[PDB]
Amino acid sequence: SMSVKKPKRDDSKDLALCSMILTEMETHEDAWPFLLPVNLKLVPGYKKVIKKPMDFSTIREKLSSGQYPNLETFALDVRLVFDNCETFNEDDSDIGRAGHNMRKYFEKKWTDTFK
Repeated sequence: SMSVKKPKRDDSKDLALCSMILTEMETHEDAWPFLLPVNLKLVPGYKKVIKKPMDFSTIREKLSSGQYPNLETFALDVRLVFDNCETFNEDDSDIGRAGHNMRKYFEKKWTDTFK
């Protein structure tokens, strides 16, 4: 509350560490469905159904340009990529499986880096 603060958690490396995680997600072999924005002209249904499209390239640009206020807003956009993927893709599809694998991969790096 006013003039009463918990001890300061060191956040000065969060930017570099989120960039490293994002690099690792970018270079994973199952990243291919997620590297670029879904082409809303060419993929029927996507525009209407997925209210907030997100992809690794968009996260990378947001990261590079100071559009994440803190590490949690970064994790929200990563998770949004996977939540969108589950909304639109059957679990038993290559892209559906890619999404589950990438989410697992991300969540472990997140825990090992920050928890």
